Amino acid sequence: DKTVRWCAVSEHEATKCQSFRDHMKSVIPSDGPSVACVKKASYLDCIRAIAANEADAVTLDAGLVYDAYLAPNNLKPVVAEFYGSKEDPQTFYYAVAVVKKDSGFQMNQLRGKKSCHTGLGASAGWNIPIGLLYCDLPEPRKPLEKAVANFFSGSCAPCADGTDFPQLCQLCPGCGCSTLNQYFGYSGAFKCLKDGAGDVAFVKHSTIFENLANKADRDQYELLCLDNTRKPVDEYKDCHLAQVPSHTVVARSMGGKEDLIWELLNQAQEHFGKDKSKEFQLFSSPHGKDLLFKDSAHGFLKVPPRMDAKMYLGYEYVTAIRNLREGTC
Ligand SMILES: [Fe+3]
Ligand SMILES: [K+]
Repeated sequence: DKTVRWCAVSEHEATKCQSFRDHMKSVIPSDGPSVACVKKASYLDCIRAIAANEADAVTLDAGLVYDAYLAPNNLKPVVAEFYGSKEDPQTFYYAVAVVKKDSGFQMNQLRGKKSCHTGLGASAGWNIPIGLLYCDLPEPRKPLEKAVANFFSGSCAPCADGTDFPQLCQLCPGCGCSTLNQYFGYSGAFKCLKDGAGDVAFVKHSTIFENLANKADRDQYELLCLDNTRKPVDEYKDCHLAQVPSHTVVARSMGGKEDLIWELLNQAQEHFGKDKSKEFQLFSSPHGKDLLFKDSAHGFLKVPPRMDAKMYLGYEYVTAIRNLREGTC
């Protein structure tokens, strides 16, 4: 069934990808689907490679999946991740704003604070939180990047150009767009909050649970709700900024090997899915969190035939992005 050149971003993913290829080869029959690893510096390069036919697949955050659709790459979502459980799969998750208990400020008081973002253009770490604070931001608001750097008093927005918007890398100099940046991603934005570099971390509802196994430690943290109040991390369903589409694997539209990508992932979630193997795991890793696929994922679901990004993502979230990228006050 040929090979799916998987795009790994940086060395940790590269390692897990190499492990993914070995283990798959050790079980799936010589005729089945195999995996190859193409290592890139950022998801941006991953998107260029796939569109150039030097790679075939990569998993992306909804917001990045939207971007991958715009020309001249026009990549399509082919396999989505689902969370929660296999019995009740959820193809969405909750963006939340985590903070340290007794920090003393609600949502309408973020101005002047320090922000820890998962990454620029990501749903929970950027599109959702910045969309909601769009008008609180100082004018001019365009370019957005600079208005955000001005609203807060120091941030970490991975993938942002540190040369044009220095304050966006104040909490993580260089704004590295990969695990090389320790404050990159969910658990990265959380560590930025925990080490005390920032005051708030825009991540997902499961992030803190992936980092603090003891409730005692977690009680020293809270969520900022939309009604300008705070609630425990356990109460995200009623204290989140928004609900968003699940991360999804994207591929080319022509000669995209979507059937093979899915066949590879479906067989892979049976062999190495949640609690399935003692040799290898798809949704966890000894080299780091959320490498290739997010840790909170429980499996995969095949995206309907020929579906494009707009359709998959859905109108509500597409609008949310269009509004943030346009919108007025
Ligand atoms: Fe995300
Ligand atoms: K500022």
